[PDB]
Amino acid sequence: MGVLRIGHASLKVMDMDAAVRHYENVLGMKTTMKDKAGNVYLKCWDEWDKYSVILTPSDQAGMNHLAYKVEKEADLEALQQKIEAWGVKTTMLDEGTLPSTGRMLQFKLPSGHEMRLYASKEFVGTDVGNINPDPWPDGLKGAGAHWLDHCLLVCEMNPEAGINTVADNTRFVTECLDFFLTEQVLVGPGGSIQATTFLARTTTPHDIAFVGGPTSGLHHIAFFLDSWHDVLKAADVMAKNKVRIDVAPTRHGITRGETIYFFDPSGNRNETFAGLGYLAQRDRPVTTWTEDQLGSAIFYHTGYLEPSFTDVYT
Amino acid sequence: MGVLRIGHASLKVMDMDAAVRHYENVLGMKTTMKDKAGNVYLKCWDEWDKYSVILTPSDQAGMNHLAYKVEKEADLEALQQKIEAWGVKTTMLDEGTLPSTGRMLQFKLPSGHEMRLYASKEFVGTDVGNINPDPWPDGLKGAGAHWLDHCLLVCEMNPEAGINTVADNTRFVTECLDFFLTEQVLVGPGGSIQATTFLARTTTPHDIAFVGGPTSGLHHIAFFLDSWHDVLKAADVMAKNKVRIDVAPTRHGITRGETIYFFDPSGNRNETFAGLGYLAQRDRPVTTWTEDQLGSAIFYHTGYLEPSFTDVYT
Amino acid sequence: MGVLRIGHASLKVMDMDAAVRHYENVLGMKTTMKDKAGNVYLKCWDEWDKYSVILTPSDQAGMNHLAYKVEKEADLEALQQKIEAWGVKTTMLDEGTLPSTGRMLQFKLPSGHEMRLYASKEFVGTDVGNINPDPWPDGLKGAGAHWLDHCLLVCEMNPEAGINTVADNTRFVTECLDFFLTEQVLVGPGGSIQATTFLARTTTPHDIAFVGGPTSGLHHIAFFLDSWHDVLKAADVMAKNKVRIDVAPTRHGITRGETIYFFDPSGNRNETFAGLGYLAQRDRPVTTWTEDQLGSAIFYHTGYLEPSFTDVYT
Amino acid sequence: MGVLRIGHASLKVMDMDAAVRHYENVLGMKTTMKDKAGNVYLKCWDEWDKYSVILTPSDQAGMNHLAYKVEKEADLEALQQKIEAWGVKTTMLDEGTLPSTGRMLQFKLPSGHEMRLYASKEFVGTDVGNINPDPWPDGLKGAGAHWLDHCLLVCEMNPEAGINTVADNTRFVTECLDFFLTEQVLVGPGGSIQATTFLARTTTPHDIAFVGGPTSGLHHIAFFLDSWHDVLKAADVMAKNKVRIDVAPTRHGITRGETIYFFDPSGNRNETFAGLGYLAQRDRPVTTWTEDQLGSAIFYHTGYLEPSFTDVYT
Ligand SMILES: Oc1cccc(F)c1O
Ligand SMILES: Oc1cccc(F)c1O
Ligand SMILES: Oc1cccc(F)c1O
Ligand SMILES: Oc1cccc(F)c1O
Ligand SMILES: [Ca+2]
Ligand SMILES: [Ca+2]
Ligand SMILES: [Ca+2]
Ligand SMILES: [Ca+2]
Ligand SMILES: [Fe+3]
Ligand SMILES: [Fe+3]
Ligand SMILES: [Fe+3]
Ligand SMILES: [Fe+3]
Repeated sequence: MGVLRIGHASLKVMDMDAAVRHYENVLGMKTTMKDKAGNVYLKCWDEWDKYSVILTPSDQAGMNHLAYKVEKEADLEALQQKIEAWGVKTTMLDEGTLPSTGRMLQFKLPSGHEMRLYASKEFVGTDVGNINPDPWPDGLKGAGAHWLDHCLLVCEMNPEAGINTVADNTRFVTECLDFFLTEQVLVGPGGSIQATTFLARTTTPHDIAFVGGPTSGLHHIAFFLDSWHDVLKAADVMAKNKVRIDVAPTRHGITRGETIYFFDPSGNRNETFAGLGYLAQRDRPVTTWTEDQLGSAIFYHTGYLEPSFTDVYT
Repeated sequence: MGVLRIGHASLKVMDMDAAVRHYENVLGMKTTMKDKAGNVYLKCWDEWDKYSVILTPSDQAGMNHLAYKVEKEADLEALQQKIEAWGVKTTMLDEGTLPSTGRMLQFKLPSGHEMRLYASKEFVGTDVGNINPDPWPDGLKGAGAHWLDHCLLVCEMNPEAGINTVADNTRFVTECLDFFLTEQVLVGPGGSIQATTFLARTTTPHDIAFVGGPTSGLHHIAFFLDSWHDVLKAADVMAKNKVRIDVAPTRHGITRGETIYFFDPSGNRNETFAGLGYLAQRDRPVTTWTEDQLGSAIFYHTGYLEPSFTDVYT
Repeated sequence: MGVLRIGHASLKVMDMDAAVRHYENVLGMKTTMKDKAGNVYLKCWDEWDKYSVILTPSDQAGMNHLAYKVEKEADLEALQQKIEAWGVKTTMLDEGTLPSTGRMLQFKLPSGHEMRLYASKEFVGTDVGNINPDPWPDGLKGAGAHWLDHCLLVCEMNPEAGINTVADNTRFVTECLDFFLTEQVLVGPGGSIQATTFLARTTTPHDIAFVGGPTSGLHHIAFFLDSWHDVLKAADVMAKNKVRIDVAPTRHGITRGETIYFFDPSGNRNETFAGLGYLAQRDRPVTTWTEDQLGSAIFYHTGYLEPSFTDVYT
Repeated sequence: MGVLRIGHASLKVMDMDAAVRHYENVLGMKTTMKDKAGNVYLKCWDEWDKYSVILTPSDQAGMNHLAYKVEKEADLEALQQKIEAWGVKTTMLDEGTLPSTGRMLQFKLPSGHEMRLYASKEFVGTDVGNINPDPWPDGLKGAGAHWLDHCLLVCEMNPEAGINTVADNTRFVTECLDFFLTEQVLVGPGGSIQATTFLARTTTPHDIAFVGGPTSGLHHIAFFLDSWHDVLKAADVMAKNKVRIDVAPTRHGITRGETIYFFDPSGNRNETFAGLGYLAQRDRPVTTWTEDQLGSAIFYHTGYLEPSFTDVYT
């Protein structure tokens, strides 16, 4: 029972044509529908559900909500009960609130982000099929992202005022949603303050992550690539499409995953993440990164925490 | 609750010095202990428990038993109860039956293989540590296998006599151990016979697998590599060590994982498996491979099922 | 002055539609013209001359001739003079003998193969251009071969009758065409017999190569890929196109280049060759491979000389 | 006849212990001798001559001279004659001027750099040998650089005063040393000014290169790696050794080679260069990069010419 994986992310964009162009041509996603309000829904080739990205017209960037898929419909009642015993109030949006989407349990994380849980979303299949499938499909576009992998949320954090919603979110998704902590960044005196946490339901290093900030927001959504080579191809694609790069190809110290940071035309940050890294396990020790090695935890090859990683988000 | 991953495999070898030489120099494992009976225990660099491979002196090759680790000690009683309601009789070997190993629930699969479940094994840590760790350790040897990944068991199968322990094992580990089926090979009239199944507890394509055969036995144990490049390095290592190759570097149609098959000095087959392949999920459709494409399911690049894959095992 | 590189290879095929389909879809070549006799001319994306492959209608497989490009027109007279002082008779086919091709110096190697040298061939450019070019072009097809890299010729060899045209060809292209020997396979008593030689004009390990055989013929023509990863992609392409594989992805001991052997629909062997391997240099020692390690020289990962490598050619 | 490749580079360092530590541990070179004046000589594993790097004690960074190897001793007289007809005065340092080094023709490039040509240097062999060699050697250290690949020299350039030693060096090495131009960066009105040129004697994209600057100096020396994957490993090595990175892993638009820029402990810039890129050929069109795309020519993935690439050198 419980949460399976990240289901979709709903983003604000200011130019729909340019944004759809970006997620199709750069990341290789496909548009699957547009609702009557102008929202556009896209999926990756190696996902089987209708969509993992919602683009909504807006006058600003940022995130509307984040959705995770659960195994069965009955999980929603059980998780709703645990969430409310913890002190978080929930609502249940019914079927068709979002097109091709079943009912959704809705609530706010302690950091203030809206999170939804759904059990049912329209099946459409991967672009390779499930009867004698090819390992990859022809006509793949751009970086050819496999699937939406995880989301890093900036969480309001003010330790000298007793506010650390990174810690509160971490406690919340572990106790209520039964995520387990895989890696953490410890700052403050003797590493007494959790400033960044990575948590999983799958056996990958992270399906959700939180990083401290002056306010709450969206750091990035991430898409999976197979290998370091695909990261090279993806970087070649971003050059051909005049994409604005945040961080050039390098490796994360945390998770060991090779990565590129870049921006969509509205300013939301995207990541192409390469490799499993390691098999996340509930009996595995939590990987701890300390403040003196804070740079290598994010950008391992340089040990230099970019000013853009910690200052720029939507 | 429940099974986490494959825990260890206990193999028969006829030359201990040569076998230990093989798993250390070719796969990069490290010997962690030798018990009073001459059994040798080895682990991979990216595992944190004491051992994943047991080598036992013998006059033949083959497998003694297969062990999977569960999340907590109380899972053993719960799983024991389910297993026995299904019709399989169990025993509980207590702590220290194997050195550095907690109590073990022991039973036979329908195919006749001995399977054990344990919750407790001595922690020793990975060779990179868990405080500001490097992505890989210096002094890595041979192919530098990350961890024991899965095991493919040959299962007695005689359809015209009503015997298919591949199907019986598949039903057993799903109903009792709550594995889920990720991929299957269908043969016989219209694909009405399961001849090969791949099943998971992690979100990787397989942690156990069964393939039909005239008798039951061990097809191979497999070790994880990161990338296709590491497969090249591993093949270079096998050449330097005069390893007997079964199948040269290629890709599996099933799981999409890139692979090499080769033999230890006693004849047991090993595999170096590269890549995640895809994120296995309980809501993902089961990938079905048919008999006409049976060759591409195992050796995707040639479409040629090696006579050694289906005739040679221990 | 002198020879620059391999220029084109003219092959016999029995099904033109199927053969053109193969070189376009599998190797990623493009048809550039068809002459009035039905011959088809193809080039690779990273070549700038009109064509590197000629397909000619026939009732059998094999090679018509092999062509190398020289730096300037005046080289043809100088090389003609050296060739004839050596004892080989030459002719000069004038402009337009082949479409879009300048005059050609024609002669037979000691092994009997027809070889041509040309200075002039119509320029058409690479598919990426030469003003701010991309590293690779969009719409790349199949394996996306960069260029025709080299050709291995089977050369009549009967040592107990005093016939070794591998040695005679090797002496010929070194003394007359100023190739230099990079690697050799030595067989017979104490390695006293040259059975395979690799020779270069570029600073790559080989632009031409000779291997002994009961008769003279074509072993394969080869196309360059960048990386080991591209070899994986190429093998994936061959599976999608139901290509007949000779040797699955592995590494050559000679040259260190990673490779795949496979067949066109008429039976001619092709190779996708990955990597520089090393910088070939006139002051570099000749790499010598001995008969006991003859298997590793060709298929390094297995040490097993395929019966098809030494029995099957056209 | 003529120049074969870059032979060695002699660098100034301020801390010999730290510098030798860097070239051994980070790049994987080996110290082969130290002369009576404290100069240290190192080679790469895939070079066969005694050394390719000289470290000389100094109170500053920078380059002493640059040396290229020629095919035969008689080339030195012929090249000396051409060089002096051009207007450059030469001297001939005799055998043993440098240890294990034959006589050297010495002269200044128009940009003022000292250049030497030698025909003879002590042979010691590669670390894999030349009889049935492995593709790579065991005990490889750090990034495992194959060989010193090329050198980029900053050349005094003041167009509004009629000074462009990039153009003068380019004309010099082409007319006198018979290099050929492979790629150029064109700036100024309509691209009328050569600001960067890449020139070859091998069939690789460059063995020497010049870039304009306010003064003349050393931009970097470069070492060859096989693949994009080795660039990842090299970046992992630099992190483990706390190396100061200039540019994180990315691809060059020019040459198509994947690259990392970083510094030795004295401030000299090094590069780990991956891949052939393309086969450089005397009949290949010169790749032209324009000023509007000047950023992509150096750092292709971002299109952002680092301020450090054009401001920092020794
Ligand atoms: O995906 C990530 C893995 C490790 C560290 C990060 F900041 C990431 O975004
Ligand atoms: O690990 C494997 C994945 C797919 C097919 C197989 F036969 C395997 O051993
Ligand atoms: O391209 C080749 C390199 C080494 C050995 C061979 F047989 C080849 O075809
Ligand atoms: O090695 C190089 C290739 C292309 C451009 C550069 F700046 C280089 O250093
Ligand atoms: Ca994940
Ligand atoms: Ca697994
Ligand atoms: Ca070549
Ligand atoms: Ca070069
Ligand atoms: Fe991320
Ligand atoms: Fe396997
Ligand atoms: Fe070849
Ligand atoms: Fe460079």
